[PDB]
Amino acid sequence: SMSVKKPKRDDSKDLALCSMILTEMETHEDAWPFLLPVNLKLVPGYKKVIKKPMDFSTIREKLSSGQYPNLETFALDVRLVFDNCETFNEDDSDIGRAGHNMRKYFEKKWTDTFK
Repeated sequence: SMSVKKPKRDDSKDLALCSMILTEMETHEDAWPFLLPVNLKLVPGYKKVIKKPMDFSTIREKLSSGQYPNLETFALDVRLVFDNCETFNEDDSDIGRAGHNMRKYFEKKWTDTFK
């Protein structure tokens, strides 16, 4: 509350560490469905169904331009990429499987770097 603060967590490395995680996501062999925005002219249904499209390149630009106020807003966009994928793709599809694999990979790196 006013003039009453928990001890200050060092957040000065968070930008660099989110960039490293994002690099590791970008270079995973199963990243290919997620590297670029889904083409809303060429993929019927996507525009109407997925209210908030997200992809790695869009996260990378937001990161590089100071559009994430903190590390939690960064994790929310990464998770949004996988939530969108599960909304639109069957579990038993190459893209459906890619999304589950990448979410697992991300959540481990996140825990090991920050928890």
